[PDB]
Amino acid sequence: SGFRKMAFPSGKVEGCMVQVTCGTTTLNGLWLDDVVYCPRHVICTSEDMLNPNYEDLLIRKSNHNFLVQAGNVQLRVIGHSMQNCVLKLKVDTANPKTPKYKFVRIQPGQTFSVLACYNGSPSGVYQCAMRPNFTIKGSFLNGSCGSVGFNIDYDCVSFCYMHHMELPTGVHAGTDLEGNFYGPFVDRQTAQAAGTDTTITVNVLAWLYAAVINGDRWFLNRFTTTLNDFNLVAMKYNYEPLTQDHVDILGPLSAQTGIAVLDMCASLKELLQNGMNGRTILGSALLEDEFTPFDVVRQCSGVT
Amino acid sequence: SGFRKMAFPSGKVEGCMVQVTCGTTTLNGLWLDDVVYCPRHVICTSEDMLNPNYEDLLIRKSNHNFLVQAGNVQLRVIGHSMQNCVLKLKVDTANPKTPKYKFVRIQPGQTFSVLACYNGSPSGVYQCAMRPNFTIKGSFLNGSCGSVGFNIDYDCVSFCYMHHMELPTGVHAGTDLEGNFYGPFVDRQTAQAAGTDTTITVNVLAWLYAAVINGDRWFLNRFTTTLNDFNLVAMKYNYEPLTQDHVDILGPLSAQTGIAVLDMCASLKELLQNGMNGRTILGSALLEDEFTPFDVVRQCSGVT
Ligand SMILES: O=C(Cc1cccc(Cl)c1)Nc1cncc2ccccc12
Ligand SMILES: O=C(Cc1cccc(Cl)c1)Nc1cncc2ccccc12
Repeated sequence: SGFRKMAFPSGKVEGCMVQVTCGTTTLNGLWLDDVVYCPRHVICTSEDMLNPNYEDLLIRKSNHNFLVQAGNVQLRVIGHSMQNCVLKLKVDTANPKTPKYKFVRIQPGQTFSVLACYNGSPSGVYQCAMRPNFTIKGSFLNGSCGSVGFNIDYDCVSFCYMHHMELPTGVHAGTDLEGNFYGPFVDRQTAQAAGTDTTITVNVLAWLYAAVINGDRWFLNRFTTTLNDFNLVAMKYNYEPLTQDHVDILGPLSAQTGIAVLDMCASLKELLQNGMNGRTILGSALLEDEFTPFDVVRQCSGVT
Repeated sequence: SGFRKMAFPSGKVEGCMVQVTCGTTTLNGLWLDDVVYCPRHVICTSEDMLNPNYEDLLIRKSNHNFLVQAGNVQLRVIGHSMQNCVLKLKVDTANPKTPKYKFVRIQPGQTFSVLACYNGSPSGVYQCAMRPNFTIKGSFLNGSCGSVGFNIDYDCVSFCYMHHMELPTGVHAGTDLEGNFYGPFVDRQTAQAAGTDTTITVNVLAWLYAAVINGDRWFLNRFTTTLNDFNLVAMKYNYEPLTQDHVDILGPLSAQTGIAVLDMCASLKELLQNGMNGRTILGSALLEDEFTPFDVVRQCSGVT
């Protein structure tokens, strides 16, 4: 029993973290096989960041300008290339600690763990969701760039995020491991609109199922609703519209608890319309949307 | 910017996890140097758990009855001993992945990371506080026994908790690494009173300082209070009384923000008396007490 905002064990990713320095800028890099991946803005100074011409800034750099250090050991850089907003530094040594890995582009609403790093050294690990507007509400300071987000399936690390920037609003933006930003963001020091965000409805329903499994049942009611009716309420409260694909993913939790998905939607409907009334669910006084249906089942039934 | 319930990177602890089997019971063990530490109830069956005579149950076991497996490799057990509620299994091989480590007994109100494990395999990592009543509100299922709690100071792992039991209330109890339970708990399947719990006042104040640092300032007011006055309010709301030692630990956060500790107590006083008014602080709709003053500074200023 109990339900926590649990992250994947970070060991496999800690083994991949390196420090990358170019000029006077230092950030984190990800060393997988004989390649180190890092944000391309490692080649910028603060004067360059208003609107960098990355192709021109990179032409001024040679392999020997990229200093890569894995703890204490120095890596020899034998190639460099820019792919979208990431640099790929070919090194002469394959990382002996490279786990089995994949590069994936996650969908908005999915969750992942972040290993926050500074100077190539891991500082902490936390779990978060990719917002529907493609920002992440992380915890990052200057020098965290290059820290990565990931999921783990037994022995396989699926890397999904590399941290690049903090928007003036204090929320975070970054790329997949091919350097494509999630959302409309660009790697420039400009004010950039993050879209209207919404609450991840399928995750709130998953978390209500986790609450029932863990004994928090006070919000269950005598009602039911329809997808149509529920979606009018989702609209009013800035929740993602629920689809049959969401109801289908909630199937296992519905079977586990014996609570039909639309009956749980009627509980969510009443909580949106009436609030928590000074009560809590799984130690939260708000509706939590950072656990997917997969996360709840993994946490409540067990997977290593 | 941003503030998350951040855990320490778990890699150093993942390298120490093993599976321990005795008879038909399997749980997790911690392999440090040539010793494996695990809950002594690995020697019990379900018939034994109502009131085990641990000394007699252990006399029936020999070194060859304790099966220890580190991933795939089998460890040869050359000694066994019970110390309080833990078993220490001497193995013929020192763990090559033993980090620099210490065994510490944490105080109530302090925080630590938990690496939840099943069958010697890490499943996830989360941060939590040792409650003032010596329970932990973890997330654990059957087979999680032997999972450990820890803190990390650069390269040193200070192990503070080994998980033993889930109380009928769904909260968790365990021991320090010498096998002494935190709190009044005993390793028996009986209903056991956990004391009256309280909210960790110094941690709520630390988290209000983290909120101000991160831009959440709405709760700051024109008032101040005294330790005496604040403690009357702490009493009414089941908060730990604040002492000068707590005010002293909050010194760095007070200097960082320029907000005197007693002025922040007056903000906490008004939040206790008036509630959040449907507002949030650092994404929470309740007052958070799982971040110590050290955690806030480590997270807001940066340490690896
Ligand atoms: O935002 C950046 C640098 C940058 C600037 C403009 C564009 C790009 Cl691509 C990168 N760094 C930081 C990333 N996370 C958190 C931060 C917290 C405080 C200060 C900087 C922080
Ligand atoms: O409680 C125990 C076993 C036990 C019983 C009595 C006394 C002692 Cl010392 C140990 N296991 C579990 C530990 N955490 C979480 C659990 C969740 C579900 C089931 C068992 C769980």
